Amino acid sequence: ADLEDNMETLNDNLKVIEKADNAAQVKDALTKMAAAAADAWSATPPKLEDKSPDSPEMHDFRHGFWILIGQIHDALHLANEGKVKDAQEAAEHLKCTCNHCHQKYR
Amino acid sequence: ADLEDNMETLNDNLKVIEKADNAAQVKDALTKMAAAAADAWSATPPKLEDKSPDSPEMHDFRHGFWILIGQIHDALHLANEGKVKDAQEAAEHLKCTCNHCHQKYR
Amino acid sequence: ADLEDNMETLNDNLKVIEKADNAAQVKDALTKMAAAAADAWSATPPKLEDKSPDSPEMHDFRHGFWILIGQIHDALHLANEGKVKDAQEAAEHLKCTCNHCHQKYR
Amino acid sequence: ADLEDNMETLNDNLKVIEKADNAAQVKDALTKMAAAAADAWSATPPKLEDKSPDSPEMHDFRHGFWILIGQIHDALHLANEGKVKDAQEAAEHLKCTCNHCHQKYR
Ligand code: HEC
Ligand code: HEC
Ligand code: HEC
Ligand code: HEC
Ligand SMILES: [Cl-]
Ligand SMILES: [Cl-]
Ligand SMILES: [Cl-]
Ligand SMILES: [Cl-]
Ligand SMILES: [Cl-]
Ligand SMILES: [Cl-]
Ligand SMILES: [Cl-]
Ligand SMILES: [Cl-]
Ligand SMILES: [Cl-]
Ligand SMILES: [Cl-]
Ligand SMILES: [Cl-]
Ligand SMILES: [Cl-]
Ligand SMILES: [Zn+2]
Ligand SMILES: [Zn+2]
Ligand SMILES: [Zn+2]
Ligand SMILES: [Zn+2]
Ligand SMILES: [Zn+2]
Ligand SMILES: [Zn+2]
Ligand SMILES: [Zn+2]
Ligand SMILES: [Zn+2]
Repeated sequence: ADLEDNMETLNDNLKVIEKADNAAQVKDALTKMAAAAADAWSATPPKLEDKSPDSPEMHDFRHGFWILIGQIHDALHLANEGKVKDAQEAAEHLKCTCNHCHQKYR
Repeated sequence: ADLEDNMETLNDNLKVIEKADNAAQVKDALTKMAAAAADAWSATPPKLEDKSPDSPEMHDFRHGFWILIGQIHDALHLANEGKVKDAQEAAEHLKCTCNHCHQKYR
Repeated sequence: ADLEDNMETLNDNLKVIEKADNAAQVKDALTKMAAAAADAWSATPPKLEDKSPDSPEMHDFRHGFWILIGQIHDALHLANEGKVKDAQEAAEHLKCTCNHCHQKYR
Repeated sequence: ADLEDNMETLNDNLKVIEKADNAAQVKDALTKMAAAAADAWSATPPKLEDKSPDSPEMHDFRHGFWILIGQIHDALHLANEGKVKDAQEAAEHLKCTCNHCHQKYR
């Protein structure tokens, strides 16, 4: 899918984790996020179209998605060990990877 | 020194790193931050006075300061290897430890 | 492929990185390692056959492979930025994930 | 104290954590280790006497001690939350910082 599509899958799903009553609402949401950042890894932002697919500025942009995946990964372990509030908090710490990518490439 | 004193040493010094023209302005600033978070480690917040000095909520609050110190530490290595922009960016990533402590204990 | 097959793909390829004269010998090798640990993630060790596929002892065993993948990942960035010795060193730091899995599950 | 003194405080205390029956034997030991690596931070190895106190090879050697301190730090939190086996395991993962310093500077 489209990048904006991915980003709007991430954002609308983080709200969901935040106002969640259910573990399986967090767990579900984080999986869609994981799959959206997986898709978004192989994707070129407006601000780096002119930069090479081997650009360091493109490596770093993709590794922002690599970090987000791992952060989401450890969040999914916590939801699966029953720690629903811990998970939501892991989920809230996503936003700093989110903003790191935005400030530097949006 | 007082906690608010420390926090207002941190904040007013992060602005300084952000609008900095000099390496030694970043390097200087980060050292005052380091020393302010060092002081603030041994300090009780309003919201945990009633909680024990061995409280897990007090351990975690102090370990927020432990993380910030290390983050500031790696920022000082970068300023000392000449990487002034890298440093400022390390400095900008402080804000997520900052907000993590605030959301949960301010 | 088989687990032992994977492990013997990892080991024989780490020797290769260590006595390497070429960047593309490190880079090549690390990719086979990456693919071998990817395969080995979805695999059951002798010592946990009786433990559930949702066992915490099986989660942790799989997350050992998750850590190794990321370690190998950052090793591949370094080989691709020209830092062939840095890479080999990243490669040498694999062995502690290697032994952590072995001591606890071999 | 002397570096060898520190190193022989670390080693003889890691054995102690490993064959420990008591939490306060782990907790005690890790504190002596912490204090020994604190001392050893401000210390020059034989192999870098000729290198500058601002050498990158001397920065990295000292930051090896910085990493070890944090590793020991998180080990002490676990001993203080009652997780005596977790602690011993944290303690066993020290050895890779230990060997990283040795291979490169002993
Ligand atoms: C890069 C590695 C990114 C990470 C990590 C995250 N985001 Fe992102 N985001 C990124 C870009 C390049 C853009 C701009 C898209 C455009 O072409 O305009 C965005 C944008 C958003 C948006 C707005 C979408 C739009 O219509 O402009 C949202 C709502 C958004 N991003 C959310 C978001 C969330 C919730 C993240 C983490 C959980 C996150 N982003 C990480 C690049 C990257
Ligand atoms: C805990 C581990 C904290 C970390 C890390 C940071 N801050 Fe903080 N901050 C903390 C508390 C408990 C408070 C409330 C103080 C009070 O008694 O009201 C604060 C407050 C601030 C403030 C406002 C001070 C005030 O007058 O209320 C600022 C400006 C501030 N903090 C800044 C700040 C910065 C810049 C940080 C990182 C670089 C940071 N804080 C981290 C607790 C903790
Ligand atoms: C688990 C998460 C592991 C990680 C990470 C690594 N290894 Fe491993 N290894 C693992 C198991 C369960 C076993 C036993 C296989 C058996 O059924 O006997 C092994 C074994 C090996 C072996 C020996 C293979 C054999 O014939 O017994 C080697 C040579 C080996 N492992 C190498 C290796 C290397 C080089 C690693 C990191 C780079 C590594 N392993 C990580 C489980 C896990
Ligand atoms: C550097 C950052 C180091 C870390 C981290 C650790 N060690 Fe070390 N160790 C270091 C040096 C430079 C030396 C050589 C001392 C000499 O002058 O010969 C050592 C040596 C040891 C020794 C042997 C002491 C001797 O008589 O030669 C031991 C037993 C030892 N180190 C143990 C040790 C342990 C247990 C560590 C982690 C828990 C560890 N070291 C880390 C430098 C560094
Ligand atoms: Cl991917
Ligand atoms: Cl990447
Ligand atoms: Cl899952
Ligand atoms: Cl301190
Ligand atoms: Cl702490
Ligand atoms: Cl300094
Ligand atoms: Cl996988
Ligand atoms: Cl996993
Ligand atoms: Cl690659
Ligand atoms: Cl120190
Ligand atoms: Cl250091
Ligand atoms: Cl202690
Ligand atoms: Zn990457
Ligand atoms: Zn950034
Ligand atoms: Zn701590
Ligand atoms: Zn938090
Ligand atoms: Zn995992
Ligand atoms: Zn282990
Ligand atoms: Zn350091
Ligand atoms: Zn090393």
